[PDB]
Amino acid sequence: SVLTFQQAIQRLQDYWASVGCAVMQCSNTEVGAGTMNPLTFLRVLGPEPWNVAYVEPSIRPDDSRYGDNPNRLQRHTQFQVILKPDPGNSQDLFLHSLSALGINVREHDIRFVEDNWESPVLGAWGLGWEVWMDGMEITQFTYFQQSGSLPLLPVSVEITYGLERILMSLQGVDHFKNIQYTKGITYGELFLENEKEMSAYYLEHANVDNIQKHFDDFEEEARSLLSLWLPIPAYDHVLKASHAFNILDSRGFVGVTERARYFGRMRSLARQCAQLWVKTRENLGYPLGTYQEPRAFVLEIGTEELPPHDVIEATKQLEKSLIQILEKRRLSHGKVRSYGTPRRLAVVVENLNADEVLTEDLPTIISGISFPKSMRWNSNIVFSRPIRWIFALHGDLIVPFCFAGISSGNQSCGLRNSSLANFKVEAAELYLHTLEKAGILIDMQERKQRILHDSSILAEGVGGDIIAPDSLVQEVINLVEAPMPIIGRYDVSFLALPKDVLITVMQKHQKYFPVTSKTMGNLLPCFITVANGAIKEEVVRKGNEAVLRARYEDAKFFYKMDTQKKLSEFRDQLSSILFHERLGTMLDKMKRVENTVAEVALLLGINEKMIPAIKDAAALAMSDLATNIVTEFTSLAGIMARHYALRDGLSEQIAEALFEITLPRFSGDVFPKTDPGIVLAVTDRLDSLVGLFGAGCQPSSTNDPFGLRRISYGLVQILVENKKNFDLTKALTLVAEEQPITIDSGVIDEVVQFVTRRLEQLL
Amino acid sequence: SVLTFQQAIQRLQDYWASVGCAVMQCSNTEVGAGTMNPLTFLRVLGPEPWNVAYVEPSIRPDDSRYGDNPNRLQRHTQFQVILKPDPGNSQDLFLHSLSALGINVREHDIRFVEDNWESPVLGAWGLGWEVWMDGMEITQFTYFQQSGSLPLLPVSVEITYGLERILMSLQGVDHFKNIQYTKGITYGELFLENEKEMSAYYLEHANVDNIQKHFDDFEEEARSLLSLWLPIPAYDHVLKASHAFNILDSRGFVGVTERARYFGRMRSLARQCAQLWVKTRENLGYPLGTYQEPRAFVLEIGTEELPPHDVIEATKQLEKSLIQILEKRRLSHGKVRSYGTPRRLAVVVENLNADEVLTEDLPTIISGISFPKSMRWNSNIVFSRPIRWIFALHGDLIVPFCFAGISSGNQSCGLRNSSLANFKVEAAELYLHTLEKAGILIDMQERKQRILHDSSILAEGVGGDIIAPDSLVQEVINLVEAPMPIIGRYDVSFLALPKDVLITVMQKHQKYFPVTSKTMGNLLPCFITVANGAIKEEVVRKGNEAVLRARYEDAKFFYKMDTQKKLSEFRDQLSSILFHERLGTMLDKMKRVENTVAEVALLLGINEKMIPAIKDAAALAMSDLATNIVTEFTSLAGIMARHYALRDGLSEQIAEALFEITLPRFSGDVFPKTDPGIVLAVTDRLDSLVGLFGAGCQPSSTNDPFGLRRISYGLVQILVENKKNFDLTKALTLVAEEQPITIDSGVIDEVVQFVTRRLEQLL
Repeated sequence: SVLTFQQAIQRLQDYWASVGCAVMQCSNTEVGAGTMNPLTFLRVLGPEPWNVAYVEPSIRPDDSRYGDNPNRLQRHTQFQVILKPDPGNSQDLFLHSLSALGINVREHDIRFVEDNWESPVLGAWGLGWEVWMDGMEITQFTYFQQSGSLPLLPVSVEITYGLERILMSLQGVDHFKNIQYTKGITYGELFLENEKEMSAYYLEHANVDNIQKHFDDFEEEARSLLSLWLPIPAYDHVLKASHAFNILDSRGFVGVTERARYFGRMRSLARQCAQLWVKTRENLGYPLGTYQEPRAFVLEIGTEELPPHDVIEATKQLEKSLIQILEKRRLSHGKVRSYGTPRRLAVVVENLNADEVLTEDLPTIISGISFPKSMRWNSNIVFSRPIRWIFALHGDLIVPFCFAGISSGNQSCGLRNSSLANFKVEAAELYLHTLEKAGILIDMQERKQRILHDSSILAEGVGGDIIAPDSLVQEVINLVEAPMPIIGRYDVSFLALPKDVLITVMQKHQKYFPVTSKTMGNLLPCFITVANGAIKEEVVRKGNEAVLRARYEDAKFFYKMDTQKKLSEFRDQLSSILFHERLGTMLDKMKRVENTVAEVALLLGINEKMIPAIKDAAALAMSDLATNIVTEFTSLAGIMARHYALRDGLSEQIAEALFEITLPRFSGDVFPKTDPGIVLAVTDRLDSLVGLFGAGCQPSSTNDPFGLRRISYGLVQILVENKKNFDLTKALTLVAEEQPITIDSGVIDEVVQFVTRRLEQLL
Repeated sequence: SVLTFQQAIQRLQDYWASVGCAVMQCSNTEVGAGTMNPLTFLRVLGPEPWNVAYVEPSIRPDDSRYGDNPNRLQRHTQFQVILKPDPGNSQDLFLHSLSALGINVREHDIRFVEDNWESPVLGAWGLGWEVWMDGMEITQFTYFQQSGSLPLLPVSVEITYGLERILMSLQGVDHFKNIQYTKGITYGELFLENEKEMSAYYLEHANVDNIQKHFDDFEEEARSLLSLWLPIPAYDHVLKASHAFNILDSRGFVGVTERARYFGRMRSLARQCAQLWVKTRENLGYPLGTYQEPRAFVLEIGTEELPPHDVIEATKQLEKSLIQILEKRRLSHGKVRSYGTPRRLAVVVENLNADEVLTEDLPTIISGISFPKSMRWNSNIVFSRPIRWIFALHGDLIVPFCFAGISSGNQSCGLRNSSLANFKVEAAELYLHTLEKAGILIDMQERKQRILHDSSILAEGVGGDIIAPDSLVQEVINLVEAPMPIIGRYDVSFLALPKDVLITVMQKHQKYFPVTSKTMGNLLPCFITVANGAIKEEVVRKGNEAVLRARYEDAKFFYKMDTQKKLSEFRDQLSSILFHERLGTMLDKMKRVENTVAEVALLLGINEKMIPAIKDAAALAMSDLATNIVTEFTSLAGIMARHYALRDGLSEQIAEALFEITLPRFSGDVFPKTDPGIVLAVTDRLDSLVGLFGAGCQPSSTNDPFGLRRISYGLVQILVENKKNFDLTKALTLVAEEQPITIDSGVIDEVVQFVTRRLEQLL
């Protein structure tokens, strides 16, 4: 009836062998993830084609909880697939596999949420998605772009299934120890005792001296065999050294600075082995083979799923460039509009008065579109995601041209697994109407008004009101294309927590709509979740309820544990969070701030009687970034410290300053409003500017790296909005007096000029 | 069509999961065999039931040949099944699996040839069979009896499939590098390069200093964690240490004496871990559960396959005891006869004049039978193999009694997979007739005359004559129960080898009948193989031809390799063969013999002019036990040295002495005939007696575990048959004068008394 473990694994190998990939066996050495295997890191290099699929036990010493945490294990199992070169339809096959595994595709809600992979220690990165199945992550999907610092040619697709979580979803369990391996034996009886014993060894009694010795031994031997033109033993030695290093980390004996050195050593080793493998396969002549490659106008690019901000930017740029070139080509036109959704970027130009110029220039226009991150699937053409189809129609006549190996056509595609999986259009004026037939609104905004109206209806259904900040709403708008709101509830005991945990967990991670009582504003045990497509309601409700309860169970343990020590003690661990090498840790930054806050307050004309209180805040600034809460929930910075101090008994204004030391966290964020918070935020930003400008890597494409890009902007907005006079030069000098790095007058002048330029941008 | 690799593995896991065993995965640690896995060595202990099946890559550093030897690899793959407790029909399921794997059962010739397992370093042993499929070993089958020095209760069955050899049999290939993994990728392109690189590492450039270090580290850590009541990490550490030791051995740096010490350390470690695991599971309360348990007279015991000498001894003892107790019970009877075949021990008593005494005494009689080696399947009842059925019939009346959990009945069983797989008997006088209907003869002589007559017919068919020594004939007689001779041939180039290699390889290992030309006595390219049952002829002919060609290819390469360095150079490696700790190596024994042979010859009244020649033989005695020829072919001791000396140019008598230094090799073997050979054999046996009696390990239960008595009996037979006078005391004293171990007069007196007793037994 309901599935087990060994049935799932068997079905996966059968399916993936049936498509064309040869099933192999898991290596006899320990890895942290399947990508580390010598069947993947080595084999994706070179022109030889490569298809393979295998199971792998993944061992992570850092996750030991003695088997009490209901879903975290030190040993899990992954199923890994490598396709090369890109067959051209990997997403068809992945969902077709999910079909063959017993997961019902149309009935469940399948969501491809953006996620880029990265791994410096292998020197690899790629672009792809994380697959959610009704709330839970179940798979990772990726296109490799560079491995061992060598740009891969041709590109390969990597697909990774996580099985314990999948089975926890299908069988409806809440703890790993109840999953059934096979008839009459549950996961517990087989693996719980091994879990306990290995967790004890990983956490307490393992020997570190011998493991340092083994790191030395294996590094030496890897170099030795790399000199002798044998790459397989070299890479094997590398894997042994890496796993020993992880066990080294679990004990807590990894130095705060040592990790960079370890990372450098291991990465250089792996890259050398990759280079040698490539040369060696070159000497052999490549046995496996080689690679070889007026009427309305509607223009649509159809790719796979794009990130939201990419959807917005691409729509704007494409529309503007098309209008421009139409003007330069002296062709008259009517109104021009743009539309977009995660899988399509469309622009409609009405009453266009032409075929030859359109044919000769459309590839140029589409090539002209630029994104921050681009990738190749075949050939050297770049785009955000691989293009699959182009709907380029003038009236009833199709425009022929070539680009990205895809010919323009009259075909489109609708919702996944419906009757309108594909269709065609003969008349341009039917375009927006034909998509009306597929159940997808192609404009933006329509979706926003629909979502908000339906959410209001459903929430009023139980006498509550939704909370809808702008950013959450826009993200949800561009995460779907056919909304369907659903109401759910959860157990009431969780309402005992502080309000911040509840709302932040509901919003930041899962994208659900919290609802407060229409009267008295208290939290209601309700939430609204936006499904996409023709789902069956109770399945989605069950899944999402289970997920929410799991996440709130996590908090309700961490929270009690974090009630035992007083916030005063957590400050000690701020030495474990890195700011910059020359400036020290977060603890050093806080110690610098605490000895400079009083002068900043004096220069701001703040009342002196608040000086003893504000300094008391300075002793506990950011003392939450080392609590288990903000470790799991990043968005709760400061506010949780406010509540802790309230329980700890500190003044409310101390808590408000600890909170507003964060504001603004980003563009558009509300700005600090209490005077101690203003002083703390000013001091923090001044220390950041003085330290980073005095120590280096300052301007990086004006993007963000090291938080200098938008921190600078905030410094001023705070000063302007709060109507407080300030002396920039004196405060900068006073801060530099506290910086451990010597700061000359030239650095101060540069900072003054930079602040002046940023203010000029603001003013 | 014709099978591949992954199809075989997938089909095996499917079949064995369908029967009731849960399929698991290969640990990420390196083993030499699946029995070493912590899923088998640990899990067979205790009363908790256990069924499991998994694949495992087996890594043996000692087998590196750089991929040139057609069937030997450093890395192979085994499929392992563990059943516990004994389900009761493990032999049905194993053949039912070979059926599901695509091997045709009735058409091929399936043979269960005796082979006992042993593994001291784990402290385990068992009893079982090696499965031959038309000439080639393909599977091992075993009942465990004691693991980790703790007598198991209840007993478990272990089945081990070897897959590369199976696939080499089905596809019809001669080298591993052509087996097809999957469509369009052969085994070569995947694994040949890994083979070359790992073979280079295993043989030349690996570091031994670091591996000694790691042995020390892991032994220390295993002790450390054994003290702390965590057995899983302890056993894992043990496995790492053992594999490192094997890589240590491949380089050749294992001392001739050190291996015993390493063996002791590792065995003690494993036993301690097993004991701790047992106590730990005892503390838990056993979650998995607990174990809980006148008319003719024809008496047949039916077990599984028995070894030959066991068949003979059991027939004799059962017949004698039954007749005795019939006499003691004052019951009259006619003629009494015995019959036996590998699966049945039957005794027929004619015209027996009783049911109550037979019922009350038959279990006593059957229990009274003794064997050198016994085992249990359920309960503590012992027998050579587990009993399955007892055919105990008096006339038309069945005799009811209970023993070994099996009730007496009227049922029997015929040839495997025939129409008469089962039948029943109502009339006693039909017994030998009814088996006539099943094709099985039952006399132990009828079979001999049938085999010899048919062999003569077939060999005369091509104008040749068979070679039939007695021992080979009797072994073949009791290896089958329904003979069918088959003629085959082989390639003629192999006739260029010396005659000894050809005949010895054909006889000692495969049990085939060599045929010589009727004229001139030259070897003919023919042989006769005795198939059993209703086989299809050409299948068997193809299989056996391929096997013979493979073995002769191996023989010719080794022969060519050994025909370079002189028979004198090979003497240096005799330090690598161990005789006893206190007496030294084989080289030391040969040096002792060479300095005492002249005095032995003088005491025998041998002509002095032959003294220079005989001593020249003493310089090269057993110079073959270190040549690859006798390393692979044990039965060629001495004779190959004779041929080498002939090629080397030595006198024929020197070679004859080198040959007869071995005679007799066993009971019934011919005795040395030339005087130098007589002197050499006498000197060798005298040195053996003086060394072993002077150093220890007296005749153990009279079975000669190291030699001494069958050895001495050989000495006295040599002295008597050759009509040579001899002085035992003086020769013993002279030999003791050469032994590095101090030998007192008491030792000499004990040896003299022992020789006198053995002569008394002979005379």
